[PDB]
Amino acid sequence: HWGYGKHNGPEHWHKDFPIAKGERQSPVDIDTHTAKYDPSLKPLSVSYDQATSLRILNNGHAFNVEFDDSQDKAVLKGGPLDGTYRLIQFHFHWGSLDGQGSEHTVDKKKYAAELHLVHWNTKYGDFGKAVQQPDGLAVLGIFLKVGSAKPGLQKVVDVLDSIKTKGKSADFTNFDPRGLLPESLDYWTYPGSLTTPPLLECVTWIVLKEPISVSSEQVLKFRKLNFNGEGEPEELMVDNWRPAQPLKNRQIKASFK
Ligand SMILES: COc1ccc(CNS(=O)(=O)c2ccc(S(N)(=O)=O)s2)cc1
Ligand SMILES: [Hg+2]
Ligand SMILES: [Zn+2]
Repeated sequence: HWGYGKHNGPEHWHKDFPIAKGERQSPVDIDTHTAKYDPSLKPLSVSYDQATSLRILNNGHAFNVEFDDSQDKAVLKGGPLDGTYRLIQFHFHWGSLDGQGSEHTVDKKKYAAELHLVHWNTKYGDFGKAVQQPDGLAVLGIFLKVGSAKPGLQKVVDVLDSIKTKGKSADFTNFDPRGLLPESLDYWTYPGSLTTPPLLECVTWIVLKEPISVSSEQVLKFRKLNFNGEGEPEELMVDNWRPAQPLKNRQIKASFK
Protein backbone atom coordinates (compact mmCIF):
# COMPACT_ATOMS: atom_id res chain seq x y z
CA HIS A 1 0.00 0.00 0.00
CA TRP A 2 1.93 2.96 1.34
CA GLY A 3 5.54 3.45 0.35
CA TYR A 4 8.05 6.15 -0.52
CA GLY A 5 7.27 6.60 -4.20
CA LYS A 6 5.55 9.49 -5.99
CA HIS A 7 2.25 7.65 -6.06
CA ASN A 8 2.20 6.17 -2.55
CA GLY A 9 4.73 8.28 -0.64
CA PRO A 10 4.50 10.50 2.52
CA GLU A 11 2.29 13.05 0.75
CA HIS A 12 -0.46 10.44 0.18
CA TRP A 13 -0.38 8.80 3.62
CA HIS A 14 -3.06 11.02 5.14
CA LYS A 15 -5.72 9.48 2.89
CA ASP A 16 -5.43 6.10 4.60
CA PHE A 17 -4.03 7.32 7.95
CA PRO A 18 -5.64 10.69 8.93
CA ILE A 19 -3.36 10.95 11.98
CA ALA A 20 -0.72 11.97 9.41
CA LYS A 21 -1.90 15.55 10.03
CA GLY A 22 -2.08 15.11 13.81
CA GLU A 23 -0.72 17.30 16.59
CA ARG A 24 2.43 15.33 17.52
CA GLN A 25 3.78 13.89 14.29
CA SER A 26 7.41 12.97 13.66
CA PRO A 27 10.01 13.57 12.55
CA VAL A 28 10.71 17.26 13.24
CA ASP A 29 13.49 19.73 12.71
CA ILE A 30 15.48 20.26 15.87
CA ASP A 31 16.19 23.99 16.09
CA THR A 32 19.13 24.03 18.52
CA HIS A 33 18.74 27.69 19.39
CA THR A 34 15.15 27.37 20.63
CA ALA A 35 15.36 23.94 22.26
CA LYS A 36 15.18 24.37 26.02
CA TYR A 37 17.88 23.02 28.30
CA ASP A 38 16.15 21.17 31.13
CA PRO A 39 18.26 20.57 34.28
CA SER A 40 15.60 18.26 35.73
CA LEU A 41 16.32 15.79 32.92
CA LYS A 42 18.07 12.64 34.13
CA PRO A 43 20.83 10.88 32.20
CA LEU A 44 19.78 8.01 29.91
CA SER A 45 20.23 4.48 31.17
CA VAL A 46 20.86 2.04 28.33
CA SER A 47 21.26 -1.57 29.51
CA TYR A 48 21.98 -3.62 26.37
CA ASP A 49 24.47 -6.14 27.81
CA GLN A 50 21.89 -8.97 27.84
CA ALA A 51 20.45 -8.17 24.41
CA THR A 52 19.40 -11.20 22.39
CA SER A 53 19.12 -10.58 18.65
CA LEU A 54 17.23 -13.17 16.63
CA ARG A 55 16.59 -12.19 13.05
CA ILE A 56 17.07 -9.61 10.35
CA LEU A 57 14.51 -9.11 7.62
CA ASN A 58 13.61 -6.90 4.73
CA ASN A 59 9.98 -5.84 5.23
CA GLY A 60 9.74 -3.92 1.96
CA HIS A 61 10.24 -0.61 3.77
CA ALA A 62 13.61 -1.16 5.48
CA PHE A 63 15.57 -3.95 7.12
CA ASN A 64 14.89 -4.64 10.77
CA VAL A 65 16.96 -6.53 13.31
CA GLU A 66 14.59 -8.05 15.86
CA PHE A 67 15.35 -8.90 19.48
CA ASP A 68 13.92 -11.27 22.05
CA ASP A 69 11.73 -9.01 24.22
CA SER A 70 10.10 -11.71 26.36
CA GLN A 71 12.13 -10.47 29.35
CA ASP A 72 14.01 -7.33 30.42
CA LYS A 73 17.12 -8.17 28.38
CA ALA A 74 17.94 -4.88 26.67
CA VAL A 75 16.16 -1.95 28.30
CA LEU A 76 16.10 1.84 28.24
CA LYS A 77 15.40 3.84 31.42
CA GLY A 78 16.10 7.32 32.76
CA GLY A 79 16.19 10.49 30.71
CA PRO A 80 12.60 11.82 30.29
CA LEU A 81 11.25 8.31 30.79
CA ASP A 82 9.33 6.84 33.67
CA GLY A 83 9.40 3.08 33.60
CA THR A 84 11.34 0.43 31.76
CA TYR A 85 11.23 0.22 27.97
CA ARG A 86 12.29 -2.99 26.19
CA LEU A 87 14.21 -3.05 22.91
CA ILE A 88 12.15 -4.91 20.31
CA GLN A 89 13.87 -3.94 17.04
CA PHE A 90 16.07 -1.42 15.30
CA HIS A 91 16.01 -0.20 11.71
CA PHE A 92 17.52 2.49 9.54
CA HIS A 93 16.27 5.15 7.19
CA TRP A 94 18.71 6.22 4.49
CA GLY A 95 18.99 8.22 1.31
CA SER A 96 20.07 7.76 -2.28
CA LEU A 97 22.76 10.39 -1.66
CA ASP A 98 24.97 11.20 1.37
CA GLY A 99 23.30 14.56 1.91
CA GLN A 100 19.92 13.12 2.87
CA GLY A 101 18.46 10.10 4.60
CA SER A 102 17.85 11.04 8.21
CA GLU A 103 14.26 11.86 9.16
CA HIS A 104 14.99 14.30 11.97
CA THR A 105 17.15 17.23 10.97
CA VAL A 106 19.24 19.53 13.14
CA ASP A 107 18.94 23.20 12.21
CA LYS A 108 17.62 21.93 8.87
CA LYS A 109 20.74 19.78 8.36
CA LYS A 110 20.17 16.25 7.02
CA TYR A 111 22.44 13.31 7.80
CA ALA A 112 23.15 10.30 5.54
CA ALA A 113 20.96 7.96 7.59
CA GLU A 114 19.20 7.54 10.91
CA LEU A 115 19.07 4.59 13.27
CA HIS A 116 15.93 3.95 15.31
CA LEU A 117 16.05 1.63 18.31
CA VAL A 118 12.41 0.88 19.13
CA HIS A 119 11.39 0.19 22.74
CA TRP A 120 8.00 -0.38 24.34
CA ASN A 121 6.83 0.45 27.89
CA THR A 122 6.76 -2.78 29.91
CA LYS A 123 3.85 -1.68 32.10
CA TYR A 124 1.60 -2.30 29.10
CA GLY A 125 2.29 -6.04 28.83
CA ASP A 126 3.08 -6.28 25.12
CA PHE A 127 3.97 -4.16 22.10
CA GLY A 128 0.40 -4.19 20.79
CA LYS A 129 -0.94 -2.68 24.01
CA ALA A 130 1.95 -0.22 24.08
CA VAL A 131 0.85 1.23 20.73
CA GLN A 132 -2.45 2.26 22.31
CA GLN A 133 -0.76 4.59 24.81
CA PRO A 134 0.62 8.16 24.68
CA ASP A 135 3.71 6.91 26.52
CA GLY A 136 3.87 3.44 25.00
CA LEU A 137 7.07 3.67 22.96
CA ALA A 138 10.49 5.23 23.30
CA VAL A 139 12.62 5.43 20.20
CA LEU A 140 16.31 6.24 20.39
CA GLY A 141 17.34 8.09 17.26
CA ILE A 142 20.97 8.17 16.22
CA PHE A 143 22.29 10.09 13.26
CA LEU A 144 24.85 8.50 10.96
CA LYS A 145 27.30 10.65 9.09
CA VAL A 146 29.63 9.39 6.38
CA GLY A 147 33.24 9.19 7.52
CA SER A 148 35.23 6.37 9.04
CA ALA A 149 33.76 2.87 9.08
CA LYS A 150 31.73 1.77 12.09
CA PRO A 151 33.11 -1.65 13.15
CA GLY A 152 29.95 -2.64 15.00
CA LEU A 153 27.92 -2.04 11.85
CA GLN A 154 29.86 -4.36 9.53
CA LYS A 155 28.20 -7.54 10.81
CA VAL A 156 24.86 -6.06 9.66
CA VAL A 157 26.33 -4.88 6.37
CA ASP A 158 27.67 -8.39 5.62
CA VAL A 159 24.27 -10.08 5.87
CA LEU A 160 22.36 -7.71 3.55
CA ASP A 161 23.08 -9.93 0.52
CA SER A 162 20.79 -12.65 1.85
CA ILE A 163 17.85 -10.32 2.52
CA LYS A 164 17.94 -8.35 -0.72
CA THR A 165 14.22 -8.59 -1.39
CA LYS A 166 10.99 -8.01 0.50
CA GLY A 167 9.95 -10.82 2.80
CA LYS A 168 13.39 -12.33 3.13
CA SER A 169 14.83 -12.97 6.58
CA ALA A 170 18.01 -14.49 7.98
CA ASP A 171 19.04 -15.70 11.36
CA PHE A 172 20.97 -12.89 13.07
CA THR A 173 21.89 -13.98 16.56
CA ASN A 174 24.50 -12.70 19.00
CA PHE A 175 24.62 -9.16 17.62
CA ASP A 176 25.60 -6.51 20.19
CA PRO A 177 23.65 -3.25 19.70
CA ARG A 178 26.13 -1.42 21.96
CA GLY A 179 28.51 -1.19 19.02
CA LEU A 180 26.11 1.30 17.43
CA LEU A 181 26.14 3.90 20.25
CA PRO A 182 28.07 7.19 20.12
CA GLU A 183 30.42 8.08 23.00
CA SER A 184 28.09 10.64 24.58
CA LEU A 185 24.50 10.08 25.63
CA ASP A 186 23.41 13.76 25.53
CA TYR A 187 20.05 14.17 23.82
CA TRP A 188 17.04 16.19 22.72
CA THR A 189 13.60 14.84 23.60
CA TYR A 190 10.03 15.62 22.55
CA PRO A 191 6.69 13.80 22.28
CA GLY A 192 6.04 12.45 18.76
CA SER A 193 4.89 9.51 16.62
CA LEU A 194 6.02 6.59 14.45
CA THR A 195 7.44 7.94 11.21
CA THR A 196 5.69 5.37 9.00
CA PRO A 197 2.05 4.25 8.88
CA PRO A 198 0.09 3.72 11.12
CA LEU A 199 1.88 6.90 12.36
CA LEU A 200 0.63 6.32 15.92
CA GLU A 201 1.32 9.12 18.39
CA CYS A 202 2.72 6.93 21.19
CA VAL A 203 6.39 7.91 21.03
CA THR A 204 8.74 9.71 23.38
CA TRP A 205 11.56 10.56 21.01
CA ILE A 206 15.11 10.67 22.31
CA VAL A 207 17.53 11.94 19.67
CA LEU A 208 21.23 11.76 20.53
CA LYS A 209 23.28 14.89 19.93
CA GLU A 210 26.37 12.96 18.83
CA PRO A 211 26.18 11.09 15.50
CA ILE A 212 28.12 7.92 14.70
CA SER A 213 30.12 7.79 11.48
CA VAL A 214 29.96 4.99 8.90
CA SER A 215 32.05 4.52 5.75
CA SER A 216 30.87 5.32 2.24
CA GLU A 217 30.96 1.60 1.38
CA GLN A 218 28.92 0.61 4.44
CA VAL A 219 26.01 2.94 3.60
CA LEU A 220 26.49 2.04 -0.09
CA LYS A 221 25.45 -1.52 0.70
CA PHE A 222 22.21 -0.24 2.26
CA ARG A 223 21.28 1.20 -1.13
CA LYS A 224 21.51 -2.20 -2.84
CA LEU A 225 18.46 -3.53 -0.99
CA ASN A 226 15.17 -3.91 -2.86
CA PHE A 227 11.70 -2.60 -1.99
CA ASN A 228 10.18 -5.27 -4.25
CA GLY A 229 9.74 -8.97 -3.76
CA GLU A 230 11.81 -11.59 -5.55
CA GLY A 231 10.73 -12.00 -9.16
CA GLU A 232 9.19 -8.54 -9.26
CA PRO A 233 10.71 -5.60 -11.18
CA GLU A 234 13.68 -4.32 -9.20
CA GLU A 235 13.26 -1.15 -7.17
CA LEU A 236 16.21 -0.01 -5.07
CA MET A 237 15.50 0.67 -1.39
CA VAL A 238 16.62 4.28 -1.01
CA ASP A 239 15.09 7.44 0.42
CA ASN A 240 12.85 5.55 2.82
CA TRP A 241 12.50 8.65 5.04
CA ARG A 242 9.62 10.94 5.91
CA PRO A 243 9.97 14.77 5.66
CA ALA A 244 9.96 16.93 8.82
CA GLN A 245 6.53 17.68 10.29
CA PRO A 246 5.35 20.92 11.98
CA LEU A 247 6.27 21.11 15.67
CA LYS A 248 2.96 22.78 16.57
CA ASN A 249 2.27 22.97 20.34
CA ARG A 250 5.45 21.13 21.36
CA GLN A 251 8.83 22.13 22.73
CA ILE A 252 12.09 20.24 22.38
CA LYS A 253 14.02 19.80 25.61
CA ALA A 254 17.79 19.30 25.68
CA SER A 255 19.58 17.36 28.39
CA PHE A 256 22.65 19.49 27.79
CA LYS A 257 23.64 23.15 27.87
C1 LIG B 1 -0.37 -3.39 14.92
O1 LIG B 1 0.07 -2.12 15.44
C2 LIG B 1 1.21 -1.69 14.94
C3 LIG B 1 1.71 -0.47 15.38
C4 LIG B 1 2.90 0.02 14.87
C5 LIG B 1 3.60 -0.70 13.91
C6 LIG B 1 4.89 -0.12 13.36
N1 LIG B 1 6.02 -1.02 13.48
S1 LIG B 1 7.16 -0.44 14.25
O2 LIG B 1 6.80 -0.22 15.61
O3 LIG B 1 8.23 -1.38 14.25
C7 LIG B 1 7.77 1.04 13.60
C8 LIG B 1 7.45 1.65 12.40
C9 LIG B 1 8.13 2.84 12.24
C10 LIG B 1 8.93 3.12 13.32
S2 LIG B 1 9.84 4.60 13.45
N2 LIG B 1 10.39 4.91 12.00
O4 LIG B 1 8.97 5.60 13.94
O5 LIG B 1 10.84 4.29 14.42
S3 LIG B 1 8.89 1.90 14.56
C11 LIG B 1 3.12 -1.93 13.46
C12 LIG B 1 1.92 -2.42 13.98
HG1 LIG C 1 -0.65 6.08 21.14
ZN1 LIG D 1 12.24 4.53 11.84
